[PDB]
Amino acid sequence: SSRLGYSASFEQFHPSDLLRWCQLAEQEGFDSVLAADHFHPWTPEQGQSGFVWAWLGALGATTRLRFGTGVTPPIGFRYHPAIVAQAAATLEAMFPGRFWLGIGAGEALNEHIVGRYWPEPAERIRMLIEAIEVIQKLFTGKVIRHEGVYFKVESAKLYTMPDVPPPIIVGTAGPYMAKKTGQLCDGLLTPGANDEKLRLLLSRFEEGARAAGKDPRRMPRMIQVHVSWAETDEQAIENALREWPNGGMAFPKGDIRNPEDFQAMARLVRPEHFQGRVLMTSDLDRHGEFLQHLIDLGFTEIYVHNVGRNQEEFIRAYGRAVIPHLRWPADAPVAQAM
Amino acid sequence: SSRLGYSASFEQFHPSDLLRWCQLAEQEGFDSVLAADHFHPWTPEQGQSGFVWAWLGALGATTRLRFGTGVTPPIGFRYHPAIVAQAAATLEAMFPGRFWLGIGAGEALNEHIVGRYWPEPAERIRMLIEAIEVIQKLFTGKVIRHEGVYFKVESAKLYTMPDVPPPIIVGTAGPYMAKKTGQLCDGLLTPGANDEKLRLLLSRFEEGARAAGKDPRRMPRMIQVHVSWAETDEQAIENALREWPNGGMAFPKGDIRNPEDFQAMARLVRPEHFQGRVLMTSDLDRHGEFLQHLIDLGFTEIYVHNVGRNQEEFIRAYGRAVIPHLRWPADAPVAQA
Amino acid sequence: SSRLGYSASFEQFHPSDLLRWCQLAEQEGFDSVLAADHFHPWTPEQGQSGFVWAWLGALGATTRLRFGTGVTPPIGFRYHPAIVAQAAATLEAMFPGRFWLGIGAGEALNEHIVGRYWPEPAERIRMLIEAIEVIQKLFTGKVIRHEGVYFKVESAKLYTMPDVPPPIIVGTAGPYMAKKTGQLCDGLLTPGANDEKLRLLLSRFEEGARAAGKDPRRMPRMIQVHVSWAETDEQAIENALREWPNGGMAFPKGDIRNPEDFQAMARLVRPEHFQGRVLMTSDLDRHGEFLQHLIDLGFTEIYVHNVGRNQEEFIRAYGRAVIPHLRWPADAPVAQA
Amino acid sequence: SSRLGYSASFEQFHPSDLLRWCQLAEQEGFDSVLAADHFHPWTPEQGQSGFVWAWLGALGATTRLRFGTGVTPPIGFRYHPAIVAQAAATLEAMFPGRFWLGIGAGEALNEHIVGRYWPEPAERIRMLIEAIEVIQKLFTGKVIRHEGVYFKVESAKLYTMPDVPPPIIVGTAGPYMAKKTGQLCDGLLTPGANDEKLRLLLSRFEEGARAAGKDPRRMPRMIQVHVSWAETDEQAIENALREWPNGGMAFPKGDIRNPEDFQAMARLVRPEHFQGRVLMTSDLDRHGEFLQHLIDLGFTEIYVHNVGRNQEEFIRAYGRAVIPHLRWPADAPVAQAM
Amino acid sequence: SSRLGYSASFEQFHPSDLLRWCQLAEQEGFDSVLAADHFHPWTPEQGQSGFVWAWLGALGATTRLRFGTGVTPPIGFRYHPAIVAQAAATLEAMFPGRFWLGIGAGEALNEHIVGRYWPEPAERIRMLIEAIEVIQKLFTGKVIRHEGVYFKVESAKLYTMPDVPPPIIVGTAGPYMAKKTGQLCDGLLTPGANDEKLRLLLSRFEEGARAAGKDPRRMPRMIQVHVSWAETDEQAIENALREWPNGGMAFPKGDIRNPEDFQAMARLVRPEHFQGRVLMTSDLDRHGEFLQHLIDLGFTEIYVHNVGRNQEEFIRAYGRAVIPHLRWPADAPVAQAM
Amino acid sequence: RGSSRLGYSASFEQFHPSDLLRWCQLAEQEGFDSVLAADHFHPWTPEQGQSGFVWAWLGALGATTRLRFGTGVTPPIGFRYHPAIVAQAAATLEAMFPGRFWLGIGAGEALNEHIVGRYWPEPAERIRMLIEAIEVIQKLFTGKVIRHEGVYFKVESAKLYTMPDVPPPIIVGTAGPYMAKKTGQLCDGLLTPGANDEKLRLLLSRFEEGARAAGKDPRRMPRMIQVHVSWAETDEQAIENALREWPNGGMAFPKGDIRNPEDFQAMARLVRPEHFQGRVLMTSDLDRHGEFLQHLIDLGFTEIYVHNVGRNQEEFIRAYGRAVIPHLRWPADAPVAQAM
Ligand SMILES: O=P(O)(O)OC[C@H]1O[C@@H](O)[C@H](O)[C@@H](O)[C@@H]1O
Repeated sequence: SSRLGYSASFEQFHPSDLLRWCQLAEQEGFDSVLAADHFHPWTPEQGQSGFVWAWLGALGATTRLRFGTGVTPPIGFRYHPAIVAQAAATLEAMFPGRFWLGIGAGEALNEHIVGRYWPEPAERIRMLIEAIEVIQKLFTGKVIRHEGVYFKVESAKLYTMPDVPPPIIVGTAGPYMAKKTGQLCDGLLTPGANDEKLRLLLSRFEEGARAAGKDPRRMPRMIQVHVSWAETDEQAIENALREWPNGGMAFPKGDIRNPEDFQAMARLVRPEHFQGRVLMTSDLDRHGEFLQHLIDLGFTEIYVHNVGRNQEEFIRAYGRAVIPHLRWPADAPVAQAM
Repeated sequence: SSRLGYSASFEQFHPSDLLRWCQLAEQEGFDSVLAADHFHPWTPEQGQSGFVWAWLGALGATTRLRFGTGVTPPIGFRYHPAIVAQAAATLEAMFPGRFWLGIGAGEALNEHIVGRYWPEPAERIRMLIEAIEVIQKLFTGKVIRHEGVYFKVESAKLYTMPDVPPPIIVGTAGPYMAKKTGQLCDGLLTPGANDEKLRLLLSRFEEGARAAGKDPRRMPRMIQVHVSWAETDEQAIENALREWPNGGMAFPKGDIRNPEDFQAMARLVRPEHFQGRVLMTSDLDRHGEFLQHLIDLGFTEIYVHNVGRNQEEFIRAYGRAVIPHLRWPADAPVAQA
Repeated sequence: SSRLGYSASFEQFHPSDLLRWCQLAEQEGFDSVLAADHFHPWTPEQGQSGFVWAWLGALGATTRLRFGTGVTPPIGFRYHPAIVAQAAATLEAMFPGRFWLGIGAGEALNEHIVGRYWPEPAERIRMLIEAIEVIQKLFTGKVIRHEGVYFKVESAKLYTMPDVPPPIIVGTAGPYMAKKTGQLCDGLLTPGANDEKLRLLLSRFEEGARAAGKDPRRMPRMIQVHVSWAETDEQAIENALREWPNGGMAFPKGDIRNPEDFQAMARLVRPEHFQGRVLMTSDLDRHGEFLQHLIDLGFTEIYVHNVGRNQEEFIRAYGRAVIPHLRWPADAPVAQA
Repeated sequence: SSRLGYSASFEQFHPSDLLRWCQLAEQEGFDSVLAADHFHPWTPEQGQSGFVWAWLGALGATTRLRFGTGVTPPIGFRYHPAIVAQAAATLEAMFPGRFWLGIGAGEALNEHIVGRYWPEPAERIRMLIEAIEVIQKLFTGKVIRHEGVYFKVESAKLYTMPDVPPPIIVGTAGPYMAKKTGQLCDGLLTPGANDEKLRLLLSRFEEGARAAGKDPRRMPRMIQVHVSWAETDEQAIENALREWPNGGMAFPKGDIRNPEDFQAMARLVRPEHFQGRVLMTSDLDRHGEFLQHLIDLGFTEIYVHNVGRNQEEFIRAYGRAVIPHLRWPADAPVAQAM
Repeated sequence: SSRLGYSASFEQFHPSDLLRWCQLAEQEGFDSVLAADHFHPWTPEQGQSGFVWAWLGALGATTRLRFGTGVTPPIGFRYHPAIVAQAAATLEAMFPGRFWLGIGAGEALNEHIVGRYWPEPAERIRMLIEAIEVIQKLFTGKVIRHEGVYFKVESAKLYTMPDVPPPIIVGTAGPYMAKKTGQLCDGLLTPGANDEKLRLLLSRFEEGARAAGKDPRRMPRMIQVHVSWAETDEQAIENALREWPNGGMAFPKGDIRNPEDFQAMARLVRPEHFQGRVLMTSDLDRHGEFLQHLIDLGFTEIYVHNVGRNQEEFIRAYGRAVIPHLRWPADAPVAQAM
Repeated sequence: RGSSRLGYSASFEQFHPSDLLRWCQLAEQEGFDSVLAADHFHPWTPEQGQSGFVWAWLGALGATTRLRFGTGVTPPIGFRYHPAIVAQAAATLEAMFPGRFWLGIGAGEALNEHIVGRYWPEPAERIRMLIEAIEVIQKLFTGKVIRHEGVYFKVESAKLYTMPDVPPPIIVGTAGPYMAKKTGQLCDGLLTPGANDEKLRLLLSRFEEGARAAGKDPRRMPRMIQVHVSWAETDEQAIENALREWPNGGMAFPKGDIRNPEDFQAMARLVRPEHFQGRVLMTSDLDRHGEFLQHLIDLGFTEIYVHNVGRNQEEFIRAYGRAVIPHLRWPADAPVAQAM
């Protein structure tokens, strides 16, 4: 009954290291992995961005963990929705019961490389909704055709399909899209934020599901949190500043194109700016209470990203002192196929 | 030192089965895998098309085999060249010395799903050449920008990079592109064909490499062949007809959009149409001689696709009776960093 | 009252020869001509493709035959619908009561030359339906404007107009478009196919007409058939293989771009593949029964394409032994204003 | 040896009437026909615009006259250059030695119907030059490919071909294009204008041919003139005003879209505006002198458009009183295939 | 209470001269200015085309006159509608109660320079209607987004705004657009035309306003007239021919691209062609009666363009002999913010 | 030693155009000789709260003062403004106010250009657009009928009939070394923002090199700098004014991709006084203002445009007029942005 999610930070860590650490996380009581889908890190100092789809095959073949993208933008910049659909179907077919397809509206940091018009957030939401339609049609396993405002799909069929499709999870912090997620998709993924914002997103998601005749109590509500654990408070604070200054950027970041841009913006970030966004302490009891609070709000899964380079030590510390003491409701839905 | 390539047919086989069979192939003396990059099978009866990039991670993590795409079209339909570059760099970074990036001009069967203008072959070659430029720029590990006829890349850098890039291998049967492959890339992959055509492609590749100041003797020349082994000749023939009628289609196939189109065309295919394209026999000595002949022509790697559903039996038969008796030149270059 | 249509194969025959043969066909009891609108032949061995619109003027001025395009794609590749409308209006104005405008969704073989995105069949049907709208608006003889998904027409008027427009005939083998043809157009043209498929197309056409308040009994139902007559059965078979291998290609052909593509595919075609698609016999009684059967199914016009180069001999043989013995219903509607 | 060209005005006359009149013109000593390629007449009162390509087949099959388009715009509005090439090849294949392909930059009056950007004249000239390239490639009878600024041609071949291609004649009044015509094409077609302008165009054409190593003395120099003959001078003048007011519009007309536009502009036209553009007289001796002058300038063919509805009477009058008295140089090149 | 509008002809006059003449016009009893928004003059002989938006700032800062564009095409060739909105808001904010935004469907003469597809009039009307929507949204002073057939506006707000927006006046001679003007906008501007045409436009405008629940009696109905005053009738006639031949072109002019085109067309214009379009006389009593007649038809403002170069003399003559004797209804609505 | 002078920077982001007009008139009385006017559609932040249409305002400035003035800067690269229209506007202003207008142009910011809903290129690509726009403007400035077809712009037969005898100078506003060089090569003068000595020297050097390689004499070409200051009655008020009014001054990072005032507003919450060093001088001490400006002259800038960030514009103008402008020492020969 004990469990917790590990957040695999492709922005920071070589994929070989992430693979080994996920294997260790499994040994230490973590039950699932959230894997970023980036082309670029936020900053050069972070220094990585593996191709997540290849890595997920390695994870799948060497562990029994559940895993998902957190998140892929299937809106036709880096990735056409038909390709995301095929990738998701292949992973679930190879590792049945284990994959969840996390999708979102994307950031310029990754999508700008293809040199196309970058729509405002509200327009990208419309793109995401159409992409969901494409993915769901392909997941039926029939020959489908699609023509909408944003995507054209000629006769296409997924021949390699699991018995049951992986759930589609939307990663968003927008009330509007949270409602739509409940209506159109299988579950919600959101970032750490204050109680008021989390409650609003949960409520919107529930309302959307209910208006579509669905039972939201059986739908995953997932949160991705950023923490900094280290041997001292001082090191935890320093790790957050050095490794994750984007965590202290409480402003919309979806239009910023270059790691060098975030790098220059990072020079403004101070410890104060991380409050409510990154917990920075050596006290593992406080980590436990922070996570428990989120369960109590109604989150059914938590994916934890430790911002420090001390991943192995973090994993062992959480395995020993945090995960065993988390109290999950017994019936709580988890992101996996019916 | 004994070795052979296994061709993993995503058109036909569930990725889980391919994974298990590659693991077995490794045990049985195969040293490398060629993996098709399809969205659709040629026919419904073939019945599969896994996303190769995810599968390759599984292969990498559970074997020590070399492996490559055979081939990916990085020309902006299913895949933007920058993404292919990133995928290749990630695989090589995770499995250093093991990945080779096979690329080609693509087929409508897979690319048509995105609903865009499909250029004639010669134009797609020009697209492929520009894509090679994009991939090579990204492989430098610097922040690069690119603006050409076909692709626009804004400031982009591969942060996750091996110390040394994987080789770029072009899959082609065109004399022109074979020459360009020698000039611009690291090695050649071509399908089975008669001696005259293979010699021409090898010669063009060599000429291209030499004119660019490279030594072609150190560059891989790879061939992908289709065979049908079974317990009897009769079963081998039947397997080819049922599973791989596209093997008997000696005509350009790059414009045909649907599995149902090939399926209807398959009704015309007869055993005669496979001669020189698919060896169909139970006689493993004849398999051995066929493969040895290709080595003798100057191919440094062979990837074998058995068309039958009897993959496990084929792998064990080749491991016992074929692979140990193949004679490779000792210095032969292999597709690796 | 005795009659039959002659199919003028622009893919195979020099326009001067077609002109002379149509003149002969008229003398021999044929009453109408169906003229292909191609840019390319299916194969180099066929070896021709005259511009049909110019030829039709010559036909019109030297015979009293009815004639139509079988068929023109007015969907904006080779031809903008406004130009097809003008051409049709001019022909009917010059030869009143004689022209019928046959249109269809087109094939890549002809349309690919302009280098544009080639939509799937269902999308091309939507283009065809919009083109019909454009043609019909122009046929009103008023100044019209049009803005739809596929076509934009600025203020345009046909000043040169017959008193009554030529009928619009759709050439299709699709149930959906057959229904739409009944709804939106004046008549149906379909290729030879088995009885079940022909009955379905007729039924769909009738349903479409009835739902639009039209009487389908007064609307032409036309079929184009391919035959091979020669002095012996053996020559008839050889003629079909050599001249019309596309007749033995029972698969969708609308995406294939080049004569050389069909030429390579032709190497697979055998006599068996022509059954139900091309009647191959020297026995003129069997030709008669085959055609009579189609009349009995409810076709009101038949256009016969003899695949052999023996056009003159075919015309004389049909004139002597086939046409006089065909029994047409007395009331049967014919494609004319 | 006696001859003259008849100009078939599709803007004014039903194609059936034009066919009969061309047959008569042949009987009366005319040897060739120039056929306008319009979609619209200049004015509603003109009232026609047959599809020339169909009509030319009828002309070809019922006469022995030479004939040409005067002119077709093969620049991708109404007509793609590959289709013009095929049409020209078919006509010449059916009627060898008789067809000449007249081409030009086109007018909005006809091209605007397809609803596309209408370039300035100089840009349309660049389009015409590229179209010439396409037509010439196709006329080789090989499989050709083309990719330029304006046209894309995928693997294309003319299987139906004459032994020798029809000549390409450019219709232009521009000095620059006249030079290019000499360089790239087989002959020049120009409208009636004052002596100075005609001499300049001839000179430019000659220079272009010479710089390309060609002999301009063997290349056709063709002029299309508008006349008004009738039983009295007064009727001839009235006929010009009523039927051909565009003849009195000495200004660029290539951008004007609608017959109704020209119709409204026609209300301003007066007899004076036709001087040098339309000869208006009943005196057939003066018709003779006018035409002879153009021969003397160096034109090797003249195509005469009588603006009046009295086509039959005009044809018979010219046949009796004008054509027999015209003196052509014995060697003069005529627009027809080598 | 006495008043009249002065029409500032940017096609003809250097902006510095227009500025001085407007200052004089104010002294002489004119109360408002209509300023053309051109890039090109109709003819080279006219010889000018200042950027009106810059000039209007000079006018605003050195007079107390009302003023408006007559008219700007906000349909995305020279000008994006968002920019017109901003310009209008700035002028009204700087000169409250004084600016009116006159808009129209534009002419190729000015818009063709940007090298884009030029739609037929009816299509340009649809563009104008969408532009009106954009301008009105921006005039609310909120952050707005817009996506229609012709224009895309991302999050945009006018921070510099008057308390009350300037009125939107449509310049048109089309019955359809006149009705739409009443429905969607604040007032009508039309050119001089015969009584029947003016009555139809007024009636259409009124009907449109009434069907939208508005009171047309409180909405401006403005007319722009062209006159030629000079010391003699003969000079007045000559001035019209030389300076304003476009005034004698009673035909659609919206597709003609170049000053040189109009210049060549001008050679056809004769005095007769100006009847109802340009009053040509030295008799100032007849000027008075002509203007009074238009008031009597129901026009609430008249903008007078003297076609001659004798602007100063015209202004003084009108100030002395015409303006004091015009009788305006006391109630009459004038183009200015509520 | 030249006559006394200084440029006033008119901040359309912050101030109602009517206020700017009155303040420029006062600035003229107080010894300022030229105006730099921002060409924005949006302010950086809602708190700044304005964005008048500069082109209309410039007519009012021209007609009510004798000051020189320029756009600082207009992006003539076809988002808000087609280059042909900028050319016409510039020609009209110079024709109306000969000897007084300078056309300042640049690569633009998303903040203003994004409203038209188009692809926003990276800086280097926008530079290529700017270079083509310069070509278009210069062709139009010849006064002939011109045609243009390039990668970014198509101009059909177009002519400026309303033209000064001599065209206004084209000044490029840039902080990029590459474009600074191009400015020297292709244009008449350079405008750059306040920055450290190293960056300013690089831009000046690039500009000079570009001019020299094109056969021009850079000693006769304007080198202009726009600086942001905060003067107030106390240091404390000067600091507060900078934080409240001009937090973008403390954003030492590329800002050209950020679309919304609300985006900058949220980013502003991170800005602290430290972040303004070298970017905004914050002091009540007018002697220190004097030394700061003099230093820039000494580096080789021939014109300085001063933006006081505070709402105390009138007081700033009077203080500078009394205590700063009279004591600035300009080289006697120094070239100023104006037509030949
Ligand atoms: O809350 P923010 O700053 O928008 O971050 C959203 C998420 O963005 C994703 O790209 C990252 O992988 C996550 O680590 C991060 O939490």
